Amino acid sequence: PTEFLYTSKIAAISWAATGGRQQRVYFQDLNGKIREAQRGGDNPWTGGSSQNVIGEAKLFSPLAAVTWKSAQGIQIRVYCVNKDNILSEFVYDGSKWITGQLGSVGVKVGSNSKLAALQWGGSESAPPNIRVYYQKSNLSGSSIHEYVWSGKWTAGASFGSTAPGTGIGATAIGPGRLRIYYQATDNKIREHCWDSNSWYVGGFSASASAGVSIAAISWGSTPNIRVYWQKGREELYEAAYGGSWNTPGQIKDASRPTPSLPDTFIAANSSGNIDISVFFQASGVSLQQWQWISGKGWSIGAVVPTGTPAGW
Amino acid sequence: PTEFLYTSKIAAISWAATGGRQQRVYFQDLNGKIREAQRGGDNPWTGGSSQNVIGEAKLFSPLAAVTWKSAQGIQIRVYCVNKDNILSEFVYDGSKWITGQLGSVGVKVGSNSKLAALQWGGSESAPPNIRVYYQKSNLSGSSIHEYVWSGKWTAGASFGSTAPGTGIGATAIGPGRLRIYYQATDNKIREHCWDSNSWYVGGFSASASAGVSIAAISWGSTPNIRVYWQKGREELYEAAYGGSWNTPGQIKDASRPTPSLPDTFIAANSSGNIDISVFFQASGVSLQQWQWISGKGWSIGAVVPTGTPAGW
Ligand SMILES: C[C@@H]1O[C@@H](O)[C@@H](O)[C@H](O)[C@@H]1O
Ligand SMILES: C[C@@H]1O[C@@H](O)[C@@H](O)[C@H](O)[C@@H]1O
Ligand SMILES: C[C@@H]1O[C@@H](O)[C@@H](O)[C@H](O)[C@@H]1O
Ligand SMILES: C[C@@H]1O[C@H](O)[C@@H](O)[C@H](O)[C@@H]1O
Ligand SMILES: C[C@@H]1O[C@H](O)[C@@H](O)[C@H](O)[C@@H]1O
Ligand SMILES: C[C@@H]1O[C@H](O)[C@@H](O)[C@H](O)[C@@H]1O
Ligand SMILES: C[C@@H]1O[C@H](O)[C@@H](O)[C@H](O)[C@@H]1O
Ligand SMILES: C[C@@H]1O[C@H](O)[C@@H](O)[C@H](O)[C@@H]1O
Ligand SMILES: C[C@@H]1O[C@H](O)[C@@H](O)[C@H](O)[C@@H]1O
Ligand SMILES: C[C@@H]1O[C@H](O)[C@@H](O)[C@H](O)[C@@H]1O
Repeated sequence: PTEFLYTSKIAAISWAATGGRQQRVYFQDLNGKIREAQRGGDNPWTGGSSQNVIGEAKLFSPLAAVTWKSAQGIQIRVYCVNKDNILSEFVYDGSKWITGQLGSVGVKVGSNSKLAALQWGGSESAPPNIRVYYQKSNLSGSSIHEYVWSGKWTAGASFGSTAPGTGIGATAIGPGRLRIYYQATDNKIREHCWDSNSWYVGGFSASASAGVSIAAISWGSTPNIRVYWQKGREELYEAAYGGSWNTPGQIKDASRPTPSLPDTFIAANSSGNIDISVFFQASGVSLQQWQWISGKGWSIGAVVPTGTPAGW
Repeated sequence: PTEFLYTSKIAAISWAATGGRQQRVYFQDLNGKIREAQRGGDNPWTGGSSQNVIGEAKLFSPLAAVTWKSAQGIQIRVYCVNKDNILSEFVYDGSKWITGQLGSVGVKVGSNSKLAALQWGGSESAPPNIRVYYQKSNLSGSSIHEYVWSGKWTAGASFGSTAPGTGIGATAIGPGRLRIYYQATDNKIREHCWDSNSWYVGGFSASASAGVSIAAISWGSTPNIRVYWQKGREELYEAAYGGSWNTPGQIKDASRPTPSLPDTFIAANSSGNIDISVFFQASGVSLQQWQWISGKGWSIGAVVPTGTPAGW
C-alpha cells in the first residue's frame, strides 16, 4: 500500500532544462495534504512523501497547476478547494511554498467541481496571465466559470452546459489563444475557444463514456493540441490536432489492459518537441504514467512514489 | 466520497436480540482509526462516523472480530495489527471500549498477513474460548499460526502452506470444534479441522481466483457451514455444507455485476436461524453488504454509512 488517496485528483507540470526535462506532479495523501513528486530528465522520480507537502485542501479536492519562469525563478501555482468549498491557491514563488491571494476572494465552487488552469506570457520580463476554470453547481447543465489573473483576480467568463461535475482540460495554444475541453450533457467532449475578443464553440467533439477525466496540452507554432480522456478501468483516449483533428485513438499496453482503477482521474504535462506524460491512478494504490518518447511511442513509465505507510 | 479507507479490511459480528438481530461492522478510516457501524433488525445502519472510533491500527491493518454475551453485557473483541506489526486487540467490555491484553504479548505478524478469529463457550455463566489466526511471513508456502485465550494468552498451533498473504476464515462449528479456511499455493481454498485432539486436513477444497478474500460462518446442530470468497471486481462465491459440501456458486445481482472494487476485502456474520451478511467495498467508497433473507434469497442490502468528509 501507499499514502496516495484513492480517487485523488492529479495535476502536473513540465518544463525543459539543460540537464533533462523537469516534471512536478501534485496529488493528495490520506491526510488531505497536497504532495509534490519531482523528476529531472530520465532520473528516478523523487518526492511524493510526507516530507513533500506543499499545501492542504478538502479531501478529494480537485487540483490544477501552472508554471512559468520569472525574474525570481520557477513560479508554480496549484489550485484546489478548501473545506468551505472556496477556490484556493498555493504558490511556489521561486524559493518557497506559501498560500496565494486567490483564497481571499472567496470564490465558491460546487462541491463536485473539477478544476483546470492555464497560463501564458509570464517570463523574466513579462507578467503572467492565468485563467482558472471551475463550476459553481454540481447539477447537469451547469456552466463553466473562469477566474482571471492580470495583476489581480477578477471574474472572467461563463460558458457551456456540462455533464454534472465534468472533467475540464485547459490549454493556451498561443498567446491569449485558449482552448477548453469538457464533457457536455450528451457525454460528448466539446471545445470552447477564445482567439481574440469572444468565446465560441470549437469544431472538436468526441463521444466518450459518462464521467471521464479530461486533460489537454499544446505546443509549438502549428499549433499541436492533444486532448486526453479516461474513465477509470477503461483505456485512455487521445485526440490530436496538428491542423485537423484525427479520429481519437486508445493509448494502451496489450500486456497491461485497463490499468487505471475505477472512478479515478488523470493529468497531463508536456515539454520540448515533444515529451508527454499522462498520469493515472492504478492498483497499489500507485501513481503511474503513460509517457510519449519522441521516436518510440507510448509506454507505461516509471512509477511515481507516493509514500509508504508505517508497518509496510 | 466517504471516509472509508480504500482496501481497508472489514470484520463483522451478529447476535440475536429482542427487537431483532444486532450487527456490528468494523472498518478503517482515512486516518487509520477503526470505526464501528451498527444495525438493529432491518432499521437503517447507524454509526460509521468519526464519533464511532473504537481503536486504531496501522493503515491497511487486517481485522477480525468476535462477540459473546456475558453477565456484564455484550463482549466484543476486535483484532488488528499496530504500526510495528504486533497483533493487537480492542475490547468492548459490556459498557466501553478499551485496549485489550493481547498487544502486550508482542506477537509479530507478517506485514501482509490477514487475520481471522473465532470464539466459543462464552456466556453469562461461562468464559470465552478465543482463537486468533495469523501469519508470520508474507511468502508463499507460509503456515497459519494460532493464538489462544483460555484465561490467558498462549501460543497455539501452526499449520498449512498458503498462498502469500492468504485470506483466512475461521468458525467454531461446535464446542471446541474448529474449521479454518484459507487459500493454498495452488489457489484452491482448503480447510483445516480440529475436532478433539489434533489438527487435520479437511475434505473441502475449491478452485478460486488468485488472492481472494475469505470468510466463514456456521450455525446449528447439523452443523451448517458457509465459506465465502471474493476477488475484488469479481463476484462473491459461497460453498455450503449441511452434512456434505455442495458445488460452490456465485452470489450476484445481474443488474449490478461485480460491485466490489479491485483488491478489496470481505467479511461475514451470522446469527439466528438463519441471518447472514457478507460485507464488501464498492465505489463510493462505500461499505455494502449481501444479505440472506429467508424466503427471498440474496440481495444487496442497505448501505452502511462510513462518514462524509468536510466540504461534501
Ligand atoms: C500571479 C499571482 O502571484 C501572486 O501574487 C499570487 O498571490 C496571485 O494569486 C497570483 O498567482
Ligand atoms: C485550433 C483550432 O481552432 C479552431 O479552428 C477550432 O474549431 C479547432 O477545433 C481548433 O481548436
Ligand atoms: C464438518 C466436516 O468435518 C470434516 O468431515 C471435514 O472433512 C469436512 O469438510 C467438514 O468440515
Ligand atoms: C520548482 C521547485 O523545484 C524544487 O526542486 C522543489 O523542491 C520545489 O517544490 C519546486 O517544485
Ligand atoms: C483571454 C481572455 O481574457 C479576458 O480577460 C477574459 O475576460 C476572457 O474570458 C478570456 O480569458
Ligand atoms: C506526440 C504524438 O503525436 C502523434 O501524432 C500522436 O499519434 C501520438 O499519440 C502522440 O500524441
Ligand atoms: C455492543 C455495543 O453496542 C452499543 O450500542 C455500541 O455503541 C457499542 O460500540 C457496542 O457495539
Ligand atoms: C477474554 C479477554 O478479555 C479481556 O478483556 C482482554 O484484555 C483479553 O485480551 C481477552 O480478550
Ligand atoms: C481447540 C484447540 O484448543 C487447543 O488449546 C489448541 O492447542 C488447538 O490448537 C485448538 O485451538
Ligand atoms: C443460508 C442459505 O442456505 C442455502 O442453502 C444456500 O443456497 C444459500 O446461498 C444460503 O447460504
